[PDB]
Amino acid sequence: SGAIYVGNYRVVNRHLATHNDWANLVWEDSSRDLLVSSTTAQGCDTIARCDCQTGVYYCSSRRKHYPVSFSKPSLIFVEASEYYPARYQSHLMLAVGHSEPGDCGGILRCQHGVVGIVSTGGNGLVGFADVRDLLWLDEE
Ligand SMILES: NC(=O)[C@H]1CCCN(C(=O)C2(c3ccoc3)CCC2)C1
Ligand SMILES: [Zn+2]
Repeated sequence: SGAIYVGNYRVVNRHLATHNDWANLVWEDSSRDLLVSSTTAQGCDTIARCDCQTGVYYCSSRRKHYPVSFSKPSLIFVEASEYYPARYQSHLMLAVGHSEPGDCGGILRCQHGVVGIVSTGGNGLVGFADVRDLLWLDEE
């Protein structure tokens, strides 16, 4: 579980979005596993605007933050799960690390701010849904 809180926006994994999120929808993309809903109160997360490939992510299944090197956002095959059929997920970055069901929503951060959130796992890899291209998160 986990979310990003920036301005009047809440960014969560689309597959974990609640009834309150769909009832206050701003934007969603199934191919990216992202959903953004509106909030009443202003958030304090800063979204990174950079091309960093090293950062630190939170792993809830270990109660630990791990420093990782991660790949550039790309179209990557993700196996079928209870949430999506087998498909290419876009804007996804991989790192070598631990990610289990329950870890989605953990933040990945670099020196510039929030880079993305955990979206995939297994086989000793962790995948993060990038949010650095969503420039509109910083305005209105
Ligand atoms: N974005 C997606 O399509 C993911 C939806 C949730 C399940 N996905 C995973 O990668 C798995 C996982 C392991 C750790 O966290 C998640 C489930 C076993 C691997 C795929
Ligand atoms: Zn950065």
